Amino acid sequence: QPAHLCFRSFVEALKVDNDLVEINTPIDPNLEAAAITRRVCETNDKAPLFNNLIGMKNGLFRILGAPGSLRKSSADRYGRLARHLALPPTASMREILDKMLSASDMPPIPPTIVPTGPCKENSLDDSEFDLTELPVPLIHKSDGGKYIQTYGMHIVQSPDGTWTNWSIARAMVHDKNHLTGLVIPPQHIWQIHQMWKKEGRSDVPWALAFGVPPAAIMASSMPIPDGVTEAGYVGAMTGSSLELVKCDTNDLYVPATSEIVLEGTLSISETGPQGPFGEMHGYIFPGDTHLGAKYKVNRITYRNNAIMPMSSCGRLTDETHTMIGSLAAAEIRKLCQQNDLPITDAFAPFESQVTWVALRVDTEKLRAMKTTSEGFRKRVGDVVFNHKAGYTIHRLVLVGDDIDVYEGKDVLWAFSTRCRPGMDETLFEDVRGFPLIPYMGHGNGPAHRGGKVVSDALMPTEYTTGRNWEAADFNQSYPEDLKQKVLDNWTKMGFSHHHH
Amino acid sequence: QPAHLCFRSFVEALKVDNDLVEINTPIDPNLEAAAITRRVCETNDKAPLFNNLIGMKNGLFRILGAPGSLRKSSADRYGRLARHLALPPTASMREILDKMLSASDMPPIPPTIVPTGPCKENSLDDSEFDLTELPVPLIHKSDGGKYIQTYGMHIVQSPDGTWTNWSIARAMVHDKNHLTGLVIPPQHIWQIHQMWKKEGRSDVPWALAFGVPPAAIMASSMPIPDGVTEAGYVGAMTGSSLELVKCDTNDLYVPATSEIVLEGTLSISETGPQGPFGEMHGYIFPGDTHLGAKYKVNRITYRNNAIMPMSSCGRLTDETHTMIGSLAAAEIRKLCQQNDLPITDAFAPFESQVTWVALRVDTEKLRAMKTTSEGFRKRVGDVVFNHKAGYTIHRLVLVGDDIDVYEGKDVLWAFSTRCRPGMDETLFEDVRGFPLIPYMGHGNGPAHRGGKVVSDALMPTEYTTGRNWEAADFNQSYPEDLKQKVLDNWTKMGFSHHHH
Ligand SMILES: Cc1cc2c3c(c1C)C(C)(C)C[C@@H](O)N3c1c(nc(O)[nH]c1=O)N2C[C@H](O)[C@H](O)[C@H](O)COP(=O)(O)O
Ligand SMILES: Cc1cc2c3c(c1C)C(C)(C)C[C@@H](O)N3c1c(nc(O)[nH]c1=O)N2C[C@H](O)[C@H](O)[C@H](O)COP(=O)(O)O
Ligand SMILES: [K+]
Ligand SMILES: [K+]
Ligand SMILES: [K+]
Ligand SMILES: [K+]
Ligand SMILES: [Mn+2]
Ligand SMILES: [Mn+2]
Repeated sequence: QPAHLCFRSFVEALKVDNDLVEINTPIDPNLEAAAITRRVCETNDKAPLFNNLIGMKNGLFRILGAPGSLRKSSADRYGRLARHLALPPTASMREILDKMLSASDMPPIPPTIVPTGPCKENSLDDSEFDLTELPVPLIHKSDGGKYIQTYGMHIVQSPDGTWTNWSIARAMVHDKNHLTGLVIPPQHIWQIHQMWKKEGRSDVPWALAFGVPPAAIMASSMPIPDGVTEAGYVGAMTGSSLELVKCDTNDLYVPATSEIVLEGTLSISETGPQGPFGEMHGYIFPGDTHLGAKYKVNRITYRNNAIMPMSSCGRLTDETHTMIGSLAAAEIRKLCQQNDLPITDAFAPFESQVTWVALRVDTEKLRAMKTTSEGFRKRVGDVVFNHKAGYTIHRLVLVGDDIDVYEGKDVLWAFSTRCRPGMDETLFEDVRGFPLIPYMGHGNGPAHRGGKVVSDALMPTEYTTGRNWEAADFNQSYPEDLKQKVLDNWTKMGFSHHHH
Repeated sequence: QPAHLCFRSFVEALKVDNDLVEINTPIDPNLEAAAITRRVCETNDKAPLFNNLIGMKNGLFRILGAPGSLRKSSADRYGRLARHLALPPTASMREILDKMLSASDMPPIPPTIVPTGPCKENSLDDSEFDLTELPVPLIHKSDGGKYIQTYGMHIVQSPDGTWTNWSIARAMVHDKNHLTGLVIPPQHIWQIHQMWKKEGRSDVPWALAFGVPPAAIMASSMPIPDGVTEAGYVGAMTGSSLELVKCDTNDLYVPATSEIVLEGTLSISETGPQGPFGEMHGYIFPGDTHLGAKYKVNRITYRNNAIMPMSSCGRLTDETHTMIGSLAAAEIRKLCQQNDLPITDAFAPFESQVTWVALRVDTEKLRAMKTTSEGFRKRVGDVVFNHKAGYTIHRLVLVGDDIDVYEGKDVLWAFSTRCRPGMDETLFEDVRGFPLIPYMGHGNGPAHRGGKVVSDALMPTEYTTGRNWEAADFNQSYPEDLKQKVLDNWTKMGFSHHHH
């Protein structure tokens, strides 16, 4: 099966890329596996595959860390991510995000049901597993539980059957047959749960599939629109219908090649302790446990020699930056264009801990609007900060055409030099805030409201007659033929490879 | 003579360091020398010494570019700067700034007058030079003149004789015997000029010395206090009295080993066109000429085989970042401590284009103050933004003890995650602004007022009971003995030098 359609094949691809380290000696899931993965993420090293996990029994489980993290070279920086999508490993971020957006103007390709698959090779009923006896990792020393769920996909369906959502949300082991996790507004798992709670009749049928098709986990991490079934979006993206097998204990469908599947219910009544967890902004608040959603597990099915993917998330750079930030930015780009805003590109700079999105403006179009900074900031912020795609983002930075928003040095330069603090910004206090950011949930103000800003790094003539400066840089301050002369004589004169 | 006391010796030191490239074939001062230097600065390469400058006659002049720019390795990143000060080339930024601050609590060591020096080896009177016939560089393609003065020191004295100031301010050739340049408030060259204009009787006696003692050019770039003679501060810093020779045509004193000296007057009445110039924030606005101060040159004296230092300034990283930003930050650190604020460290992040200063707070001291963010922000901003040392800085970022302010990734992380936009900030509109920043002089508001902010990236418990989080990073999320195990087994398992 192709790498983008089968996780097992994706792991092969990483090896074949010289982007895997297989570790075949015993590794402890209590902190050691996650510490190694954390180091990998902080240094852009090869992904670790832990083939000999202390506590692995009857096939459950090996771990792959850092599945969506960065490579060290500039030339294939995003290669892991490209390998989720059948793109060349040298793909740019623009190309990856365009691929993720491509299905937005296509007919869905609904999934195909097949009678069996590798995820049915082994099973454990409700008398044969205990989630506390599996080698679930402790990912950070202060975590409030062992977070089994950092890179699987939750599957839930609206009561009427018309929408089946796939998404990533964290969850940890509560006891032998339950998890607790985040289920928070405005996320689709929360929106579907609320539909079942209003109906009031039963718990939510649920599945959690680990080691799903890579193209599916990327859509799971993206805020595609309300009511859109991720399976059909992924089908259209990839050009092929995804093969799914029915769960044994409910009527949900899971990818046929899933490594591990949990089947059960998400309660409409019960909660349990959840967190704290070392999180995407780089923090953990030891002891900050709160009540979360509660999941009951009735069945486990799994591939022979099952592999659990794991995100050891925190400070730069891991899946919570490369996928949450970039995929939100992608959706925000499209949302702005559909609202007739002249945005060409969007990216969440890593340097902002993916709390900012930089929006590149087509300033010829802006000039034809005959508008001002106050009016345009307000219009952009109203569109983005009132939408779910803007949930995680607290600062929007508007930049003109000369800025590559995929280069954080250039975004920082523009922000620092073109946006006058206060005057060139509009604060938004009456929008939904992202409580996970420390300055929100652990800060001085309301955890769930406000704290957002549009920072205009467009210069005044970009609204009127056009850019009126040149950069004081090698590229812009010197004629072409001089520049080329310098470059051609560089090593000759005495001064100091693209792939590397 | 030691490198820190004699520019010629400093050039030797750079060679001996393998930090120089001598270029002995002809190089054009029209753009080529500056383009090569710009490339060096953008890549942290070796400093260029142009020994064969097209237009060099009778010893005037060779050029050294990038005298205070960065080296490529992390281990001696600041080595050029260390070589200005007799510090080891591996000195940290903290050590460099401490050296620059050391004289603030010492008695001055006044300069020593000597009868002659190398700067008297050659002379040109007022019938024998023409500034338009010297190989003055055109530094950026759109500059409004040839900027002879990018790394020399202006020398002016108060009418009463009690204060002699040394400072860097840009100047360009106006005609055969005049320069024009910036002389703007609150700079000391401007403050002294205003004293002569109020007296109204003559033009200001003036000298401009190029290739001065390196320790002197660093104090020239630092906002030491009003009324303090830089020569005596440098004397105390270095532990030795600087040797100075009288000018021939006025009673000012110049460093004995200066490479090139201009003697003349700074007018109290006349102006002339000045600028535009590619500047420290990375911009030039083609055609934005304004009236500047006008200098008359009556005499040139110079060393045999004179060398002119040059800053090809603009986008990162050059002298305008390493010296202006860092030395302002140093003075701001001291200013805050003298106002009883619990600041331990300050640095202007390069990523902010040296428009921000991050202030590290001693949070045990802050807790004993029993204060709040609003009150503390206001107090810090009032101290800094009302003082000349804060002139160039538009954003102050307060951070706690866990942040290394000399590491821009950590400042960015703290700012992005700990400061709630709006709520955790105080805007300052009734302070002097720095018009050079594009969003000020070319922006939407008053060029000379406002646009400043204090951003509090202290978390709430840092004011009360103490830090209540741990970072989700390798360092803080894992015990010591696990961390060391990981490191010790790193290359063994399969994963990937300090000097490099
Ligand atoms: C890639 C990725 C995404 C997420 C998460 C993680 C990873 C690796 C964890 C490591 C597990 C950490 C956790 O904070 N986490 C997470 C989460 N969204 C939440 O509601 N809850 C979460 O606990 N998202 C983000 C969501 O996946 C996206 O916001 C997506 O858009 C949701 O799908 P939908 O609601 O739009 O269908
Ligand atoms: C290191 C350095 C410093 C400065 C400059 C440059 C360099 C390389 C130029 C390349 C020439 C560019 C120019 O923008 N420039 C410059 C300038 N200050 C100005 O009033 N005018 C200027 O044109 N400073 C900063 C000042 O040197 C400091 O603010 C210093 O504090 C002043 O001394 P004082 O007034 O405190 O005695
Ligand atoms: K999704
Ligand atoms: K602006
Ligand atoms: K000075
Ligand atoms: K704060
Ligand atoms: Mn969805
Ligand atoms: Mn001074």
